[PDB]
Amino acid sequence: KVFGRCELAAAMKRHGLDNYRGYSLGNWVCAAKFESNFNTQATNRNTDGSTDYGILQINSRWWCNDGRTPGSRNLCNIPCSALLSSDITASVNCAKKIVSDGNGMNAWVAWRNRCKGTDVQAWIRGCRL
Ligand SMILES: [Cl-]
Ligand SMILES: [Cl-]
Ligand code: NA
Repeated sequence: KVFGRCELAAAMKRHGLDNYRGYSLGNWVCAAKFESNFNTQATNRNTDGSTDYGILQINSRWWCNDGRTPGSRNLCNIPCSALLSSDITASVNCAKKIVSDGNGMNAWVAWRNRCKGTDVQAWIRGCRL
């Protein structure tokens, strides 16, 4: 599914991501925008051969299982394929474990280089939340 910007903010909020670990909702929407262009089916191979899946481009080296990333972990205990679903539940629950891991949202390269320190509230501006 390709979410609409406010439609994504709403699902994120309903799923408890707004100010999760101190990150306002706009930070999450901004990250999804640059990681996946709000597309739950987005997949991108990384240099190390691991792959990033879903709206929040969660990586197979540590978080989900895809059967083709040697030496990797599956810390969210789920098939990477479940991160491509129309329903973002699995991706949110997993993003919550990632962001609690110590480096906060800096775990998302796109958030650090394109959202961090920018006007992220702009991403939820105009949305009925
Ligand atoms: Cl694997
Ligand atoms: Cl933090
Ligand atoms: Na894995």
